[PDB]
Amino acid sequence: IVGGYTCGANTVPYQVSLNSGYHFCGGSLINSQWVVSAAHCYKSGIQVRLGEDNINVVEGNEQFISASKSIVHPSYNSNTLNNDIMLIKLKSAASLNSRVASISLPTSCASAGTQCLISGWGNTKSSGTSYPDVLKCLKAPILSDSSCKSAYPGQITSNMFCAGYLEGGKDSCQGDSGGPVVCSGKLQGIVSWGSGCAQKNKPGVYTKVCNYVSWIKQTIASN
Ligand SMILES: NC(=[NH2+])c1ccc2nc(C(O)(O)c3nc4ccc(C(N)=[NH2+])cc4[nH]3)[nH]c2c1
Ligand SMILES: [Ca+2]
Ligand SMILES: [Mg+2]
Ligand SMILES: [Zn+2]
Ligand SMILES: [Zn+2]
Ligand SMILES: [Zn+2]
Repeated sequence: IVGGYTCGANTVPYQVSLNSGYHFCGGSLINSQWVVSAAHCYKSGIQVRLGEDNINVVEGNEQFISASKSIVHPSYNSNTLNNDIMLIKLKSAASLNSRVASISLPTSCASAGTQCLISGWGNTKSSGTSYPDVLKCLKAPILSDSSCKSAYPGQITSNMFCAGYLEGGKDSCQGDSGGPVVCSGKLQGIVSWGSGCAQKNKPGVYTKVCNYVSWIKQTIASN
């Protein structure tokens, strides 16, 4: 997250860190047994870590659980990143508490203008590499589809939305990938892609979760 702030330990209790020997992507807990992340974060051998704040120190509120299965969206296109969402089932159900909680899926989509909270342990430098150990947060509004499409002509589909600042300076970045974009209490987006990070007129692009609620509900009930 570039231009964000330190969230504070466990202030984003539905945030997960996907680890395959090191943190490589974020995710969101939707119920005690399932996590939603991005399909471009797909790997074999994933351990999900809940209750994290400093991912390099065992501070006492973590739960490390292995995934039993991953389901990448059936229509995910790795070239365009369209339908960039994946579901991960945990081997054991997580114990939910104040520090580990699930986020709700949306009943409708959110309007341009709505402020959201984006978080993750991704890169914090636009030009450079600096990876934080504690969770970083960023509040950004959803941008109109028109400014999103002008920034990325022919690359935006109806399953994506941009959020951010056109002036640059604040954005999610690699490492934040798969993470949550929560607006008004609902998980509205998944950190998906962008052109570098925090560049002027290059906002972040997020998977539009409201278009996948029936697929998610059906998939988890049948697995
Ligand atoms: N080595 C790894 N463990 C790793 C993990 C995730 C990655 N994801 C990318 C990316 O290159 O695919 C990537 N994910 C992005 C998310 C947001 C923005 C943005 N808002 N500017 C840009 C991004 N670039 N490379 C990655 C490398
Ligand atoms: Ca920790
Ligand atoms: Mg994240
Ligand atoms: Zn990138
Ligand atoms: Zn990359
Ligand atoms: Zn990524």
